[PDB]
Amino acid sequence: ATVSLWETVQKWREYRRQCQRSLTEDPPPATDLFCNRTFDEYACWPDGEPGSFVNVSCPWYLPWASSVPQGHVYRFCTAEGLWLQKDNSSLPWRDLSECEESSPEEQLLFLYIIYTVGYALSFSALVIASAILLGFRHLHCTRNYIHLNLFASFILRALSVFIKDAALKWMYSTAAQQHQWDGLLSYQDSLSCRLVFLLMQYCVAANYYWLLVEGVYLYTLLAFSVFSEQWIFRLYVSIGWGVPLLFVVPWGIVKYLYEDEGCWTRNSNMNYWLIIRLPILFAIGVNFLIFVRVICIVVSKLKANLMCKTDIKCRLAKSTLTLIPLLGTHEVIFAFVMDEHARGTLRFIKLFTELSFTSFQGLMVAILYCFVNNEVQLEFRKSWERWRLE
Ligand SMILES: N#Cc1ccc(COc2cccc(C3CCN(Cc4nc5ccc(C(=O)O)cc5n4C[C@@H]4CCO4)CC3)n2)c(F)c1
Repeated sequence: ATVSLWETVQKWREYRRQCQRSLTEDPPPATDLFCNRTFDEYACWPDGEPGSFVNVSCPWYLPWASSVPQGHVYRFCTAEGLWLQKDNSSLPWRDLSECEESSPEEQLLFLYIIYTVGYALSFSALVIASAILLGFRHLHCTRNYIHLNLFASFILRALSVFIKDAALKWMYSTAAQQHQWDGLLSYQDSLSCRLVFLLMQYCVAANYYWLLVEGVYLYTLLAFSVFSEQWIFRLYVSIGWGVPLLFVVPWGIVKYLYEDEGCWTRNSNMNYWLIIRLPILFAIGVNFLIFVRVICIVVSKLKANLMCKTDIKCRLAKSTLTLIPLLGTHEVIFAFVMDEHARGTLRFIKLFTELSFTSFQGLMVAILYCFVNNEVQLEFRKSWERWRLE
């Protein structure tokens, strides 16, 4: 199994709660002059009779606490009833030598750097592409409207991941000592974390639905449904931007009401998470069906003409490589390779690898459908010919 600082802090939470409960639930000694019990971010020492040490077993939240489960952290208090002071008047003396001791933290830090650079290339490419597709009035179709909505979806997704990773600065605090673990959990179980992480869940689902809209619109062009345009366009924008709210807010309400701690991370024994991951899988499967049907149409269309041995293969390969970015069909590979029962560091390493590869779908789309496009080059040439005369 894989453990990291995440699991250590999660165990520390339970240890602190348990020791804090036993701190008051423990009956006080009848005699006096005793040394006062406490919990000082490392272990919960009990009352100690004066003139001798206190022998607490090694805390069990430590990653190495199982190798030697008989070491004792040693502390001494004076026979007058005072914890022994260390030199230079610091925290009371305690002996720690008994129990004491690439990695997933560095791994996660590198996957994070590649993913931020990619989502930051995709953001730049798509903002320039949206500007170009909005500037010229000759590029106003309905398919271009769908493209602009898709680009807006990608930009919103890439802006949400930056807000999650710079709200909580986990990329500096991955080497935190004991005295900072309260400030991590305190921020975790707050409301700002919950809302910043629920916004990300909606911006991730809108992005899959605006790729189901692309697929369905292409299919309805090729399956000859020429229904009333205004009804069709309003229906498409609706299914794009407002269907997520049909499975996000039920999840966002059950998690709010029924959970006491945490920042809406996957629950241990329950399975509340299916309200978000079930429709995403549904949309991925449907878009895969649309992809295979459209390829089945294109292959016959180019088989109908007169072509050599290698030109059909070249054209089919080029068409497929052009269509995988728009319909997001690489997700079906990613959905199979992801374990949906892993929690913690295992889950955070599987998810970040997908996000490193699927972070530059937005640059790929913006370069395939706004820069190597024929008509955009044509419009640039037309505008430069006129500006030549002044
Ligand atoms: N308590 C606590 C604590 C413990 C350790 C550290 C620092 O060390 C370590 C070690 C391993 C991994 C990590 C980071 C790994 C990930 N991020 C934040 C984060 N991105 C997420 C994306 C998707 C999901 C998901 O479920 O889909 C959930 C996501 N989560 C976890 C929670 C959920 C909102 O944020 C949290 C930390 N950090 C600390 F900063 C805080």
